[PDB]
This record gives sequence, structure tokens and C-alpha cells, in this order.
Amino acid sequence: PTIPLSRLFQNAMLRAHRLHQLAFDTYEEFEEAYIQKYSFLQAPQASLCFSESIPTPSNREQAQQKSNLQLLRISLLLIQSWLEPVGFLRSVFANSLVYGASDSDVYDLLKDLEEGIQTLMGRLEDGSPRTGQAFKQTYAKFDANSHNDDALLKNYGLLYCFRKDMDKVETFLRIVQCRSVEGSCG
Repeated sequence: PTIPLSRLFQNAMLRAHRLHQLAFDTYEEFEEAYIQKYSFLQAPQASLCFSESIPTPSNREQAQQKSNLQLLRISLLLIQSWLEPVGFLRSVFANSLVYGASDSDVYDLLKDLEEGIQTLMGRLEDGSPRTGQAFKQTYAKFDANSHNDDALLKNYGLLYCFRKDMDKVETFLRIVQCRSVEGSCG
């Protein structure tokens, strides 16, 4: 009955591109309405995002062979980290000039994806484990709030990184769904 397991990979996949899209909708307009990024903004605002993991597998290549179970553990930190904002922190940070209220404003697309992406490790746990983080560790990027004339380049960053630390929760979960089931991607 709603058991086909492939639908798990589905649910997360529909919502995770549904999720690259708002982070990059919001990214796109935001930079124009404020910043001339390479005027000299790049080196003095020196990286972060989850660019440091197995630094992005994405050009088309299926992430190089690795364990079906770390792209899901090495993923869930990338989502659970934004989840430290998306709990009380409102739109005054990421208020959607481009919106639809599609689904469930921004938390519960982010929240359902980590809830549903929980049910797939509990299902792969033992034969190939030793999953590199073990004991409690929080991952909270920074936090964001409000308008000034620097504050927003504090801000910019997360609205840029939710591009660059999302090309991985979905494309890199896309690998596990076009690596761990048959068809329907290619």
C-alpha cells in the first residue's frame, strides 16, 4: 500500500528541488536589490556554505564511489544546520518578494525533508556504518536579523549559501535516488 520505498526517495526529491528553487529564487533577486559581488567581495568574505565535505560533485557525475549511506548522513547536517534558523526565525530575513505560497511557508519543506530523510538511514544503519559524527554536535550556520546598512551583507551570505548548500541536499540526494532505485531520472 503506501509502502513503495521509492516514494521516500520521491518525497524528498520533489521537496528538495522544490527547495533549491526558493532558496535560489530568493537568492536571485536579493543580490540585484542590494549589491559588484566580485568588485572585491569574495576573498574578504572567505567561503563556508557546505563547500567543504567531498567538495561538490556536481557536473554530471554520480558522486564518486562512496557509500550510499554518507551522502544521506553527510547530507542531513546541511539541512539540520538551516533548521537552527528555521524554527522561530521569520521572514523579515527571507521574506519572499518572489513567492507563491506554494507549500508550507519555509520551514515545513525544510522540516519535512529532514523528517522523511530520517526514515532512510534508520533503514541502512549496520552493514556499512561508522557514520562520522557521533554524540551531540549542533551545526547552525549563523542566524539572521533585520535592517541597517552592513547587517544585510551579514544576511546575504545565508541567502547565497542556501543555493550553495542545497545544490547538494537534492542533487546529492538525487544521486542516491538514481543509484538506489531503477529508472525515472534517466
